[PDB]
Amino acid sequence: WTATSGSCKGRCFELQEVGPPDCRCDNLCKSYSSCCHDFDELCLKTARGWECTKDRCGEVRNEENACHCSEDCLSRGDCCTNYQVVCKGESHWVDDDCEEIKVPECPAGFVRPPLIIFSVDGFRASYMKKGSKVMPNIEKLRSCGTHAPYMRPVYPTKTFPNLYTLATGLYPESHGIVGNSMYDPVFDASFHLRGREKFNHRWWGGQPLWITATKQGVRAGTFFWSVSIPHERRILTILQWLSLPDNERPSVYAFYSEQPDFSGHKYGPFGPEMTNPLREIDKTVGQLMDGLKQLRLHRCVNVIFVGDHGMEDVTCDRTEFLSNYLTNVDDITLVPGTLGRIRAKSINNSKYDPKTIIAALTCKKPDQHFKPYMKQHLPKRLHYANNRRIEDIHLLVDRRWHVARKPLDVYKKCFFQGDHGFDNKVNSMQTVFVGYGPTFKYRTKVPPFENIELYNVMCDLLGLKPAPNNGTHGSLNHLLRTNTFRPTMPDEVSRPNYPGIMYLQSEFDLGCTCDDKVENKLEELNKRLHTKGSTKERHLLYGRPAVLYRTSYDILYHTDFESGYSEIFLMPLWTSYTISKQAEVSSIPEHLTNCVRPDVRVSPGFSQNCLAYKNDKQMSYGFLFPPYLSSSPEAKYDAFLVTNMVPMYPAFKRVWAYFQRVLVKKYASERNGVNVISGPIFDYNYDGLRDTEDEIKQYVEGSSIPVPTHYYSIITSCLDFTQPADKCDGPLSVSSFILPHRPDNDESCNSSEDESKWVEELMKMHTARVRDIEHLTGLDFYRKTSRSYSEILTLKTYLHTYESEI
Ligand SMILES: *[C@@H]1O[C@H](CO)[C@@H](O[C@@H]2O[C@H](CO)[C@@H](O[C@@H]3O[C@H](CO[C@H]4O[C@H](CO)[C@@H](O)[C@H](O[C@H]5O[C@H](CO)[C@@H](O)[C@H](O)[C@@H]5O[C@H]5O[C@H](CO)[C@@H](O)[C@H](O)[C@@H]5O)[C@@H]4O)[C@@H](O)[C@H](O[C@H]4O[C@H](CO)[C@@H](O)[C@H](O)[C@@H]4O[C@H]4O[C@H](CO)[C@@H](O)[C@H](O)[C@@H]4O)[C@@H]3O)[C@H](O)[C@H]2NC(C)=O)[C@H](O)[C@H]1NC(C)=O
Ligand SMILES: COc1cc(C(=O)N2C[C@@H]3CN(C(=O)c4ccc5[nH]nnc5c4)C[C@H]3C2)cc2ccccc12
Ligand SMILES: [Ca+2]
Ligand SMILES: [Ca+2]
Ligand code: NA
Ligand code: NA
Ligand SMILES: [Zn+2]
Repeated sequence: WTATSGSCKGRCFELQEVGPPDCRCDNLCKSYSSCCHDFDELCLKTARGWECTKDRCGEVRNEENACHCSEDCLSRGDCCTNYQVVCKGESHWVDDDCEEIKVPECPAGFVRPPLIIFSVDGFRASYMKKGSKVMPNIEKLRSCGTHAPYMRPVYPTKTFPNLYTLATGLYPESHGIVGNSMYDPVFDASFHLRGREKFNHRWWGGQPLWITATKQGVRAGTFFWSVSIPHERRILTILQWLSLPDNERPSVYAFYSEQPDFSGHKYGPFGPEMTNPLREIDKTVGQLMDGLKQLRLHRCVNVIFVGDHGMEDVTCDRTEFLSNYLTNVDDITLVPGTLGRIRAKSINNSKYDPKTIIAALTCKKPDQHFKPYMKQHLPKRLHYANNRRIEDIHLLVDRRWHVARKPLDVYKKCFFQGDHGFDNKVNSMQTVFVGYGPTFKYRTKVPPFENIELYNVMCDLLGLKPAPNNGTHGSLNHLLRTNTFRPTMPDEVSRPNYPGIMYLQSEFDLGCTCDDKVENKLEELNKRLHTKGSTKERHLLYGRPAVLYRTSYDILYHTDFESGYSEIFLMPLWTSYTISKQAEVSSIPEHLTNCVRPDVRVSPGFSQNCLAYKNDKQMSYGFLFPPYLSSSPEAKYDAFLVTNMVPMYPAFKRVWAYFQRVLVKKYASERNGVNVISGPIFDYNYDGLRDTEDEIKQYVEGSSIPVPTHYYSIITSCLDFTQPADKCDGPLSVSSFILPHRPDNDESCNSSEDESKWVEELMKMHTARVRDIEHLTGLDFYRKTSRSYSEILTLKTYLHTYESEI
């Protein structure tokens, strides 16, 4: 119930929200069907439009007008945004030359530069270049301020997940808004675009910017706008709030535009109908900047122009139907479109089996345009699994396509020509970032970055302490003139042991054999030097990784590689080695095919054993430092140490062996040497975080050897590739991956072919940030470089995407 008989007189767009049954006058009252009877008359005035004209200048104030051109309007804070241009001979902001804002130039009473977020739905990154001719205001913000060529959204590349990620710094799996449509099985409740459930606070997790600000005593404008409020009125409302007395005035504001997304869905991303929406958004930017200029705030406010995601060409004819795959199509519920999420239609049906559903959906048609995954098998870079609202079965849909349950869903629900939601590395899904103001840099281009990083920066811009989030605070310091956040490196928690030779060969009963008993002070002293770390500077280029949790581990040195060996997990946490451009690949000699060698520095009790692999009929083993890349025949024997062995399914060994034999050398050729750090990852509860020993669900049969869920590699070289990786004077270049350790290659439909036709494709799909590996391992990399810590944080957030030019 709402008693709509109260009044909005003097309460229009009030900031404090009033609770039922008292009638509301705030910018969301329309969405709640709760506005006071006179809200339209008083608060949504439209008389005489949005622009001053010559004849209105110095008019007698008429309170019915949408905005004013009378002499008193400046002091009332309610002139039309072009008032000073029409009536007082001023220029439009867009017409003024760009001049560096070296310091904030703020009116008295302003405690800090205000922040205005200008968010645009479906604004695809390439619109900045492709639409530049029809967006002069936006082009001026972009060229004069700080801009990225694009900003990466979160998966899924849907509206609410991305807007709320912008507001929180969190991945969707953590904030809880995991799609535009959701079912929560604990609440037994459904979230939809239409209706009232979506307003219940239980859906919205984390701590959004407006709450962070309020808790720390920084006032916020309301971020949300009911669709029926015209954009011109939203801008006038923001400008009016900015004229409030100091103690009442918010410091942070958001404007939201439904365009260009609305038209993009109808016309496709580059339909000729798209020019007009782009013009109109630019005009709105112009209105804001003109109004800021009137308030003398155009060189005081920080403005962020940011989109939520892009837009791809998608039409009804490019739809895959599950009814062409599944016999049991009425036993499932599908969330459809540019991603698929499948669950059982009834929880009372015990003939439901996810394994048979996945199998019926796997490589069934030659050009199949989606791929099924159990959620824990999705690329870890999507961070899309750790929430009960994410269904166990997920369909990753190719760009330009939809998935639907049955054909009748698509015609009895072509209308649309655009959609979004696809994998967040897809070029068409990329969106925009521009920052303009005293706190941002002048005429500066920054590399692409992820939208999870912005919350921390917005907190920095407002002097706020961010709530715990998924940005890496300091990684975006290069966007900022001042207010940088200067983080310290985390302290190492566990210090390593440095074991010498402590065990005789006969103490080991591992069931391993090696033809190594074939045999000199010239060469013997030298081998001893290698075991004490004499080649370490070559192979450990950026310091040893720090272990940020409590554990027991040993540093092991060798001619060709160094490792951090876990006595708890019985294998390395990391293995580090450098491969120069000149390095040569060799084979595993015939006599060494099955060679495994006890490591006399490490006790039998903290070693793996070969018998466990002999007896586990599903599990084989691989090596972290590859024997193929040994520096000499004699050095090769180190690669067969039991302390360099890791458990691998035969199907995974196909992938790993090709990476090690073919790709590492290829990367060293192309990049002028590479440094590689490889290791295992254990994430059995798919939370993106390192498992403790008691979370491990699978062991090599009969043994305490844990089976990794994933294997990573971090591949570093010199950004200036005229310098070799091991003698780099400046910035670094990195690419990394987190490969799923799976017992089949069902993910790769072409896997019966030679590895040259499918392995690198798999690896590209599983590209990762160094930071993603940090979370999954509790390790901290790049501890000893010549680079600034902020630069290193940016390097750690880098993702190599393998997409072509934007
Ligand atoms: C991205 O950044 C984020 C934020 O920093 C990281 O997420 C954090 O990770 C922490 C570890 O996973 C986690 O810490 C836990 O907090 C528990 C208390 O949680 C409540 O309070 C916080 C603080 O206000 C709040 O934010 C939480 O909000 C979550 O939950 C509600 C839903 O109920 C949602 O509205 C909201 O979206 C959010 O959900 C997300 O996180 C939860 C986990 O909290 C998931 O379940 C969801 O799927 C979703 O992803 C909560 O309201 C605290 O109870 C935990 O402590 C347990 O475990 C430790 C182990 O050491 C132990 O000491 C305790 O005893 C306790 O164990 C007991 O419970 C167990 C399980 O029931 C049981 O098995 C035991 O036997 C014990 O009885 C824990 O400390 C923190 O909450 C989240 N924060 C957020 C916002 O998500 C995230 O990791 C980052 N991602 C990456 C990849 O780096
Ligand atoms: C918390 O959510 C936030 C909300 C808002 C806000 O007013 N709205 C209201 C709009 C309603 N709406 C759609 O009807 C819609 C739009 C595009 C689509 N494509 N496909 N389906 C789609 C459905 C999108 C909502 C956004 C602003 C924020 C601004 C900053 C941060 C968070 C915001
Ligand atoms: Ca959107
Ligand atoms: Ca985990
Ligand atoms: Na085996
Ligand atoms: Na296959
Ligand atoms: Zn949309």
